[PDB]
Amino acid sequence: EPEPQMVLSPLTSAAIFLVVTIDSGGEDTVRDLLSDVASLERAVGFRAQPDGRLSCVTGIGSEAWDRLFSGARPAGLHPFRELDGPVHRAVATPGDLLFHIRASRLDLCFALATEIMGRLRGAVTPQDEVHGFKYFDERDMLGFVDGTENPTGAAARRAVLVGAEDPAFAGGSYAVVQKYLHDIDAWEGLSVEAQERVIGRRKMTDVELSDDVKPADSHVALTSVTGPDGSDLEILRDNMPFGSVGREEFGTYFIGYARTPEVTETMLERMFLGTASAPHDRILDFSTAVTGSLFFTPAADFLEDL
Amino acid sequence: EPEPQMVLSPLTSAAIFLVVTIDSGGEDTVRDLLSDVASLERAVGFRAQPDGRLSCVTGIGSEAWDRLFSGARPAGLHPFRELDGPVHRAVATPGDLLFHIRASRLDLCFALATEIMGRLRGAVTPQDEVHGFKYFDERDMLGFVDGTENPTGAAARRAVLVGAEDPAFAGGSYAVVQKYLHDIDAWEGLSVEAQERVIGRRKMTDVELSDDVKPADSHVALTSVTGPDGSDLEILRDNMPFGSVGREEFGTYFIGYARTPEVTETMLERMFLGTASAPHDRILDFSTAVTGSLFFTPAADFLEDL
Amino acid sequence: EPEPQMVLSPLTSAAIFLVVTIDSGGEDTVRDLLSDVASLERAVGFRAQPDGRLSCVTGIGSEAWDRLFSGARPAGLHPFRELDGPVHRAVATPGDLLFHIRASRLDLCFALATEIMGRLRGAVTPQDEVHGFKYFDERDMLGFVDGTENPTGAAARRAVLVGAEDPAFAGGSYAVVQKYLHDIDAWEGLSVEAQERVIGRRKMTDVELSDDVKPADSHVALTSVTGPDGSDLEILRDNMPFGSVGREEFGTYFIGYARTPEVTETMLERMFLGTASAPHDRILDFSTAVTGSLFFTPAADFLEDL
Amino acid sequence: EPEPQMVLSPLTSAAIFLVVTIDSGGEDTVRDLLSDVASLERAVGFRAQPDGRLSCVTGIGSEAWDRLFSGARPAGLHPFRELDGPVHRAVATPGDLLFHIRASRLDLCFALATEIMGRLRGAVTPQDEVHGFKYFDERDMLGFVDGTENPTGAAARRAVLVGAEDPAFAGGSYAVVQKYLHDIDAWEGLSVEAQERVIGRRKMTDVELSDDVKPADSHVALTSVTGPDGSDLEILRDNMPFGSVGREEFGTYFIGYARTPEVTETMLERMFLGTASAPHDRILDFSTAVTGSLFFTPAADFLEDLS
Amino acid sequence: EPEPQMVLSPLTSAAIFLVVTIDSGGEDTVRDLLSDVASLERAVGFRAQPDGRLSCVTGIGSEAWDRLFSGARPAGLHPFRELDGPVHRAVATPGDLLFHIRASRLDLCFALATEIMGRLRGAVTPQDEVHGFKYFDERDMLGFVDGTENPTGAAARRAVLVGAEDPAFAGGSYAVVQKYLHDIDAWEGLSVEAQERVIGRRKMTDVELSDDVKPADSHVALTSVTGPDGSDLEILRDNMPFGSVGREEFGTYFIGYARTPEVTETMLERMFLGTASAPHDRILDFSTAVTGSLFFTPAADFLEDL
Amino acid sequence: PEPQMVLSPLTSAAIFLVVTIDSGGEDTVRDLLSDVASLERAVGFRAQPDGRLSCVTGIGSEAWDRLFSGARPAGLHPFRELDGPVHRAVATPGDLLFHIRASRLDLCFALATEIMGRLRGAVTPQDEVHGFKYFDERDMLGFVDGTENPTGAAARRAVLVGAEDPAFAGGSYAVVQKYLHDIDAWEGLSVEAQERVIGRRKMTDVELSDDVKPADSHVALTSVTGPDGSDLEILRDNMPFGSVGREEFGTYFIGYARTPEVTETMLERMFLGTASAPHDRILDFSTAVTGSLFFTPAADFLEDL
Ligand code: HEM
Ligand code: HEM
Ligand code: HEM
Ligand code: HEM
Repeated sequence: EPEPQMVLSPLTSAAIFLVVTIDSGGEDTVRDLLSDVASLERAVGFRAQPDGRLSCVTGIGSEAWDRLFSGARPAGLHPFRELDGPVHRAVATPGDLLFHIRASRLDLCFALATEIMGRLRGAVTPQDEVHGFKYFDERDMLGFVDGTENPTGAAARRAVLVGAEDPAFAGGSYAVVQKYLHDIDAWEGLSVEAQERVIGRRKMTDVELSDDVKPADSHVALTSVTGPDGSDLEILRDNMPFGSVGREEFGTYFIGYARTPEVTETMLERMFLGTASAPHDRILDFSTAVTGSLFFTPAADFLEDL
Repeated sequence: EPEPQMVLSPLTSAAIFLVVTIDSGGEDTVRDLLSDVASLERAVGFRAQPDGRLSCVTGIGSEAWDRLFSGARPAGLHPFRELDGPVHRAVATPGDLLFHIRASRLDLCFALATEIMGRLRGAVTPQDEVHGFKYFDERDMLGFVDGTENPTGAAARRAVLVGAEDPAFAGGSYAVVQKYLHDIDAWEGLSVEAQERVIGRRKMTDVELSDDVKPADSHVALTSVTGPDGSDLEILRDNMPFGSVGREEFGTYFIGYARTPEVTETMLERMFLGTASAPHDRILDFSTAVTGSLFFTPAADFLEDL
Repeated sequence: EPEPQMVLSPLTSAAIFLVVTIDSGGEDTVRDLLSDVASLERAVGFRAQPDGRLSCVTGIGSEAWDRLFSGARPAGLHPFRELDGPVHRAVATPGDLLFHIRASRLDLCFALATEIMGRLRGAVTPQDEVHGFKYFDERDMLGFVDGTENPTGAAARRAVLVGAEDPAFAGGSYAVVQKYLHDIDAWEGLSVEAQERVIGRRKMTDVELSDDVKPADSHVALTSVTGPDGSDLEILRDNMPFGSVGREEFGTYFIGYARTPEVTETMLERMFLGTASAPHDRILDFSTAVTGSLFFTPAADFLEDL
Repeated sequence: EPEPQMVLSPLTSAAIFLVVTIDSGGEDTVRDLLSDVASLERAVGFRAQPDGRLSCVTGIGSEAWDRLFSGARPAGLHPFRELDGPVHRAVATPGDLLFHIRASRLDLCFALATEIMGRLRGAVTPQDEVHGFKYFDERDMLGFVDGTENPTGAAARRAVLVGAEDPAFAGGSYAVVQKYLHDIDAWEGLSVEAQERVIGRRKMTDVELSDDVKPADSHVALTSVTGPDGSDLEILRDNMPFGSVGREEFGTYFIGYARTPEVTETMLERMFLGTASAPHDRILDFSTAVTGSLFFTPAADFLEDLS
Repeated sequence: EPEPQMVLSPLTSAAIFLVVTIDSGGEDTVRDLLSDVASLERAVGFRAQPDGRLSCVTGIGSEAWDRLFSGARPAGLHPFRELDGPVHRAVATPGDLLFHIRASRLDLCFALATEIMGRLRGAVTPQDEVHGFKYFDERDMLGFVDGTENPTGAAARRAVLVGAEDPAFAGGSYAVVQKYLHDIDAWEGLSVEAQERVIGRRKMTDVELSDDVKPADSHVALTSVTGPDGSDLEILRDNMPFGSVGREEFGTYFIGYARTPEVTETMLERMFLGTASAPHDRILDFSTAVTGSLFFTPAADFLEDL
Repeated sequence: PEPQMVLSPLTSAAIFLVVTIDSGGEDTVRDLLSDVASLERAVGFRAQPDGRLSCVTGIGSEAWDRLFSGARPAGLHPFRELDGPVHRAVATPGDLLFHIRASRLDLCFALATEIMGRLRGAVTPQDEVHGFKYFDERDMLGFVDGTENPTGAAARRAVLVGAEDPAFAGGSYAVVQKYLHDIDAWEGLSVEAQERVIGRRKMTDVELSDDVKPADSHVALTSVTGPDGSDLEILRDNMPFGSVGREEFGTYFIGYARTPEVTETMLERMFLGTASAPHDRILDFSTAVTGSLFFTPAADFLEDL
């Protein structure tokens, strides 16, 4: 049984997202860190167990994988596909490595980030750094409960982890990241009932709208994908609010894990390109993607044996 | 009799520091907010009780006071005095309003900050915004325990709150803010023993160094001041670590409360200018001040009666 | 000097409200319990200290007072004044003794109520029993945050505690209770915005509506009362949700404490009978009062010295 | 691989038990809700994770099963059997649906119960609604620690979940419910030592009485049952205290889960009908059963795959 | 106003009792420590806040006082008075210094003890060291809730703190320590009903026996002292269970704080010598005192100003 | 089979109880062993939320022959005394081990009282240690202790006996050692020197890089690779203990392993050294005063007895 990384972690209150590119000649330094990352996570985390719940998930990009490793590639590993929709665009931005650091405390995240980046000084260039925070009762920046319909247990494992379809990379996963900025002024201009029609759920109670009320262009409608056998195709999401009040930045940092990127990409396509029934996802009228990257997060045992 | 602001608050793990200048013609919008700031604190904070622990302390600058309030000034209110030492400099930077927001969770701080800043939009320009976090066991970015010798109870009340010396402003207090950036590379180049001689306390156990071992240019020695009376002059500090791993910013946000700014100014002079036996505070060899402002934090009832 | 009961208690998540009438010839049994009530509280409470936060407030009705005691009475102690509005009616129902039992857990409330009723058995007839519970983020059954504008600290003390206006009963207070049942079906028929106009505050954020938007017949407008001297007249409220799903019973148990009943009664009159601007309180269109009683809660020392 | 309901729940300090009968012509509305119950649980409970620990276990009665479904029946599903002993009797009362709602706080229980009943209005009639609360030291209303000898971990899973003996309903369980009211006057009239002889355990320390001093008519003795092979027969119990002080109601709401009702029913028999060495369970001298119903609690996927 | 030591502390679950005598020529070392004890408390306690709840109360005996300090003595300071009763004896044992260390965790206590004894090494001889632990439900070694009738708030302050009757030592207190060893075998041979008659309270529910049911030789009866004033004479107690399973030692470490030792001494006389109504305290038939010492615990600033 | 609570969540308090069985006290002991699990529940259940009470019961090699008939655990033998050039690992008598853990010491004590109450007059106590962990998981030497313990499935394969000895599957081997520290000598060292002794940074608990990590550091000598090339792991639960009056500052070491071979190898490397290292530098500040090996059977084994 291959040990996965802490993809299927419990709910945490704080996150740091770290996206870097690998400078030329930096390959060796990166490789050294990769084999040490698990022990660094344990070194920082153990001090404050068991309420710390510190984890780090390391992701490697498509272009970077070719620079770092020879031999087999994960079947689904490719650069993020840019989506030029009629109205909305899903941009692809550079990213070689992803560090998805989560804890119940921000300091634990920052300490681990410090350690990781300290080792990576002069080998990487930082592309993006986001410090996320749980907002109230699991609500996002739009004021809706965010995470409700995430799969749990065996359903989560089946949706997230690579299996026998790519046996060399079993216990791995695929992560899609996008940084979204919200137009809060426009959003708070809508009535609650109008916002509900945008999301597809009720605001306070988080009850899903009935199928006869739920618009075809609501976020919930478009991100609902049925598979070839009638089964729901699921992803695991850990959206984190971030922001700066002075610069008027109110954002959602989207991260979605799946066993194949094709599930996540189908959702993206429906959202940005639209379908026959829906011009595009209404949430995009209040949200702008400013980054977009795809990573493969290998099994933990892959990282150690380098 | 006069009800003070929550200067003497319980220990909080998160904080937002918000410094703004008042734009020309923005005075009425500011005055309006100041009368509602307490009810915004309750509106955001109440639903998170009792462990939310949300509080906001509002401070007003010297120049800002004259623009806003026609009437008597607090006796100790003046612009931050710039200190130009032989080696180190304490800069004075713009700042009309200070919002010191604390809570057990960052989201509480962010929500209130949004509300305040939403009301002030178009009337203020942001000068500084810092998101602070408690780091492990009350440690600062230098890895030392921070806040040990803070006064408590009545001793704290007596050292912080304006009394009969300025009866029109009883229940008020004076806040000095400075944003410090650390040279962590140089700092981690010192042995622990050398670091302890810089601070004046043991690193791990936080036990004060013996009188005959403690250096004169150590932080503890230079920030220890006895008044003409013979008793210790004390301030209330709530230093918060902050920073960004990508941009390699590791900082301390200093805020000190005192019933008269004279106390805080004496400490600063001792630090930056030095004494007979000490050129300057050794902590300054590893810390650069980038901001510097002084604010009067009125009694709560002063703010409500506008 | 006179020690009050735990009227100004921290916020608790559980409550038991117990209203009984004294049976003929039951006066002696009642007096014995009253002298012992404080010690029963300690006996039950201490086991679960310090997070138990168990307290009991004992109130005595007007008619009950004249049966139990001789000599001087509290100045404002009268039976509940029935209000006959054109539309809405505030009923008065029998109640001699009030037991207001609060704790962070229901078991502590139940164990104390059991000890009290065990000692009173054969002397009292139960009129009303309500088991109350905190509902989410301090929300009531209407979905609004309840308790935001309660006075705190010294302001709460001045609003609640009898002082020099009635020196023989200093440290006492007056409690008004009303059991309200809500018409949830009608309530949920309104949009959120329409509900906000009924209450006078924003639903999710609990921000008070601007004065130029807040309707004259909103709950907040009608319960805001100023005295001749311009100061706000305040009560301490500790409403608790209750109900049963099978009976479609969704209620608010109202309890308001004030130094004089005149304050509570004024608010109650503006709600039920209306003003020049407003016919009645809109909240009553969705709330029916089914009980109504007034009690005096004496100083703790009055109860002991008996 | 079967996905069970949250029968094996962590320790929770609040519960709502809701027992309803299905009105004539209410089958379709009930069918729709059963399909949505897990999503209603998430809607209410997610916002209060992880400390909320909100779960709902849905049970279906024997008579109700035939009205709702057309396929196979669970092997051990039948109406609650009345036990008519010489002194004490275990009554059978009506119940088509059971909602066993648990959380760390009552508010989450009440919210979910509101959502469920909101959808079922005009299709069902409530028979029983009990709001349970944790009482101090995991004690019941008799003042004894309650739940000490519950199976845990793997032993619990084996005693509770249906397996290959009924493969189509694997992941399911059987729930027996009884509402007991206590005679607290008579009970507190006993000495502690005398109460300990009734239960079979020490009151304050909760240590089990030795085999030599433990009476044959004690609760622990009569509810201890060995199989033919000699292994202990176990049930999972999550009794909740409840009551009203003014009405003098001091109660234990009993709920027992087992992979087969035979186990639970054997215990009931020994309690009410007695043995050769014991007339009846001594606890019944201070406890009256006021309700009695049997339900099958299906695997969660059975409820989902109902459209 | 003088600052007292943390004699009135929110009760904790762990304690170390440390009693030492001062060796020849050890006065100087002791004086050095006493002036540092408060800062040692913060050094060990601060970074563990707010959960640690670490405090140290330092007591000084009658003989020790005259070796350490010149000038006035506390009015009530004298050696522990031996009580040679007809059946039971209250022994006196040597002790110059008392350290009463409390926290929520034993490790916090041990760390402070280590620091104190580290500084006192070679100047003192240890007489007693006790590691104390409360049961989860505030029960003592006898299985009874212990601490129920301790005074709280202002009543506690008035009973424990030295006031105007001895103005120079205001804010001080008197501590009496006794280590008791229990005969558990004998105690557990009693039925609960019999044990209740020994104590004077119900075992399970901690309800006090009624006045006419409570035996006169019960613990609660004999330790209930009414002064010529008419009001109750109270002490603050913090009994801590201790023991060794292997050595069959099951003990209660008694410590009682009062503004004058006469209060404690009167109760102690009643327990050991009895009254006209009762031969002795019934608890003593199951409890043997093996140590006895009296200490003055001065105000914090008294120690600081050395 | 059902294992004992060897794989426990982290607890801040512990009592270690080591006793020998007096002559003729075998039957009394057997009776306890069958009830010990139910005593654990009895004391623990009422505090079930946060109690985290558990008891691990171990039996020594000599005691096993006295108590049982027939099959012995393959790896069960008396603790090997190691007499090194400088440092000595002593063997001390021990028949039964009670490893009791909880979030609070009162719970440990309550259980310990029940067990010893029934064992009274049948056993002699050899050792009784009341353990407390520092709030930041630090040991008596001021270093974070437990960082590199295996978790999850890795911990199961390292600790629990499996198919290699099927009759005793679910069992484990515990080695206990009571260490007393020379604190004065320890606090004489600089932080940097202390780090060279341990093999990890003191504050941040980051392992020293392989270029700087000394060969005689604790982490170096206790890092063992088997023939497979895989790392040989044990589960440790070191507890600080002591007395400020007696100047006792100690670590009570306990190590669980699938086979005692792994623990004994680490122990050899520490006391006897390698080619690169004379001995473990931690021993220059730590003296072993007890040493005993026990087999901790599956819970079922004790029940059906
Ligand atoms: C613009 C930023 C976004 C926000 C604020 C957002 C917020 C939400 C909210 C409030 C829900 C409903 C509650 C829940 O189940 O979590 C939801 C559902 C969901 N979102 Fe998003 N979302 C965002 C972007 C995305 C993206 C980019 C994807 C994938 C490409 C995605 C996939 C989903 C899925 C699969 C669901 C569950 C739908 C279902 O009920 O089956 N979201 N999101
Ligand atoms: C460069 C950023 C600074 C850092 C990292 C820092 C850190 C510390 C530390 C570690 C201590 C010892 C522990 C404690 O008692 O809190 C301390 C003490 C103190 N600091 Fe600072 N400090 C800084 C700047 C300042 C400034 C600007 C002032 C006032 C002008 C100040 C005033 C004090 C005082 C009064 C004490 C207590 C000294 C005593 O009486 O023992 N510090 N600081
Ligand atoms: C009248 C209400 C009842 C009360 C107050 C009650 C209370 C208790 C108590 C205090 C215990 C001992 C502690 C424990 O292990 O939980 C216990 C044990 C038990 N009860 Fe009950 N009980 C009741 C009814 C029932 C019923 C109706 C059944 C089954 C049909 C049952 C089955 C059991 C079982 C199986 C045990 C464990 C016995 C053992 O193996 O040690 N109880 N009960
Ligand atoms: C042998 C060790 C002792 C034990 C186990 C013990 C235990 C108890 C218990 C269970 C109570 C009742 C609950 C409470 O209010 O705390 C109590 C009350 C009390 N004890 Fe003790 N006690 C001991 C020694 C002492 C001594 C030596 C004194 C006096 C010097 C003392 C003074 C008191 C007082 C004043 C009360 C409160 C009486 C009242 O209800 O007003 N105790 N003790």
